[PDB]
Amino acid sequence: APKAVLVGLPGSGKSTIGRRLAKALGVGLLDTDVAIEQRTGRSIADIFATDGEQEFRRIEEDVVRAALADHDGVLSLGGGAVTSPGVRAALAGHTVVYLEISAAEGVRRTGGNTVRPLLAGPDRAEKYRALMAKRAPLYRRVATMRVDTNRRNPGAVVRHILSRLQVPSPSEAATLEHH
Ligand SMILES: Nc1ncnc2c1ncn2[C@@H]1O[C@H](COP(=O)(O)OP(=O)(O)O)[C@@H](O)[C@H]1O
Ligand SMILES: [Cl-]
Repeated sequence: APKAVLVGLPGSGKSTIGRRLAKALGVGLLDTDVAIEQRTGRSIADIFATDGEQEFRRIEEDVVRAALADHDGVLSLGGGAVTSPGVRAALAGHTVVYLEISAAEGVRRTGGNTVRPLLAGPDRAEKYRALMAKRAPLYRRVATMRVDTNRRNPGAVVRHILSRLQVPSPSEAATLEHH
């Protein structure tokens, strides 16, 4: 089972923290969006367009369940995986690290806001706020550790997670005595 499953909004650091945490632990890194494309030979966009969001979520859930069973390192989850009740069920018992971010920081870290085509319509920042409103309660539900990334740099985020993921060695005493 994974040492940590990372969840959070776009820009929260799933890729950056995934890589740095996996490096610090000396473990493998799997990202579920990448794994979907690798397992299907279809792009994420193509699956959504052709099959619809529900079938995307079906394929995603199967990939997530496989990774939770088979992967021993760091796993990062696609943003929408937690919308599936079956993914939330599958996660229970795992170490699930929710990388928290504000809307303004998430917008900044994903390339900034956009032009607002109509005064009466949304911009990117508003769409992001909506995503946050729908997703954040689900990440809070599934989490076993929550880490604020707004004012911690990646190294500080990784140190914070590491400090809460420690594994005592049952062979510690014998290693001092000999090994
Ligand atoms: N804790 C952090 N502090 C500052 N910048 C960060 C932090 N985490 C990620 N970033 C930056 O934000 C951007 C998006 O990070 P990324 O890891 O791609 O997010 P995600 O995979 O969750 O969308 C990258 O430019 C990355 O360097
Ligand atoms: Cl800290």
